[PDB]
Amino acid sequence: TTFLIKHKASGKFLHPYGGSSNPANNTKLVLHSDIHERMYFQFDVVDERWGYIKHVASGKIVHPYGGQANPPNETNMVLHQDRHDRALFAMDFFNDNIMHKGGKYIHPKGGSPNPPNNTETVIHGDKHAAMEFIFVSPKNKDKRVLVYA
Amino acid sequence: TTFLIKHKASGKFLHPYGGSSNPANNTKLVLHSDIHERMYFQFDVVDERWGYIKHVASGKIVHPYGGQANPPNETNMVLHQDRHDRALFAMDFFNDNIMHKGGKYIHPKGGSPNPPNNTETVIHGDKHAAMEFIFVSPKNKDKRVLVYA
Ligand SMILES: N[C@@H]1[C@@H](O)[C@@H](O)[C@@H](CO)O[C@@H]1O
Ligand SMILES: N[C@@H]1[C@@H](O)[C@@H](O)[C@@H](CO)O[C@@H]1O
Ligand SMILES: N[C@@H]1[C@@H](O)[C@@H](O)[C@@H](CO)O[C@@H]1O
Ligand SMILES: N[C@@H]1[C@@H](O)[C@@H](O)[C@@H](CO)O[C@@H]1O
Ligand SMILES: N[C@@H]1[C@@H](O)[C@@H](O)[C@@H](CO)O[C@@H]1O
Ligand SMILES: N[C@@H]1[C@@H](O)[C@@H](O)[C@@H](CO)O[C@@H]1O
Repeated sequence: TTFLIKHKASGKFLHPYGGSSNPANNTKLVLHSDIHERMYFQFDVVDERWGYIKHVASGKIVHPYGGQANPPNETNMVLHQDRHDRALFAMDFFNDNIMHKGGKYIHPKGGSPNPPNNTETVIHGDKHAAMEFIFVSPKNKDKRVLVYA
Repeated sequence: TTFLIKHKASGKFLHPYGGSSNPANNTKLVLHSDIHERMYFQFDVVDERWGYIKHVASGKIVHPYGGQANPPNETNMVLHQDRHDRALFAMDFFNDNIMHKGGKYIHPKGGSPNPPNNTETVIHGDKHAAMEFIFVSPKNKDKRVLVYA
């Protein structure tokens, strides 16, 4: 299933910085209001809840920058071609968050519920309304879709 | 994906009472320690998180007894052939519970962490450790499997 990753508090979406159809490794992932094919994602299941968040246009996947098993708070989110266990995430569509295998979540940098376009995303352990994400249809940004298959 | 519905606190599983391959309509669902093909389930997705919990051997699904949209506390869980919105559940594999469309959960009747074999299951709104369920492989009762597949 193809979906948009929507920041629940702002309604902005996860994008590669610059919107490239083939972002370079380590391109940052930001929040931006626009919708287009280069901000479509899919989820590739690896092990029950755990899988890779794949940028459809490039085939690169979401990583914490540096690929640590336990990235510290404020580690930037990026795209990278590599597949390994430090690029594993769970798409928690019940609590509305995205959890890295090490236990921390994807956040807007600085914690704003209404961050401006091109706000970077980072790893952080905290849970609050401004780290919530929902996973929605490219054809209807208010309709949740099932990311697991 | 075929799975066992495992009561987390006790390790017992959801069964039709009597363990038939073809339980009659309105047969109660109970907890029981045995594993066999007549306690296998599948989940048929209807709308994103919402779907039918299907008894594989019979093709009947889990209902609140009487088919309420908002079943009261202590309403019995049963199997029934019918498919409708009052037999929709969500299999919350992050919080480890099974939520009915009306917002309440599947519980062992009385809320014991170690209910005896053949304890009835019911709807109840409370959340606690004795209403948690995990969804496991028929080949490995300790291995969680993805039910949304
Ligand atoms: N035109 C795009 C815009 O839609 C968005 O993807 C943005 C993300 O940084 O990059 C470009 O400016
Ligand atoms: N070794 C890793 C690489 O695989 C990737 O996770 C990358 C993501 O930034 O970080 C490191 O360079
Ligand atoms: N308090 C918030 C924290 O929860 C997290 O959102 C962080 C993300 O950078 O920003 C702030 O420190
Ligand atoms: N033999 C079965 C047992 O395995 C279990 O399914 C039980 C559930 O009530 O019914 C019968 O006793
Ligand atoms: N008419 C309903 C039937 O569809 C089913 O939900 C059943 C479940 O017990 O309750 C009622 O008979
Ligand atoms: N106190 C418990 C309640 O939380 C619920 O588990 C209920 C289920 O029947 O049993 C007991 O009343």
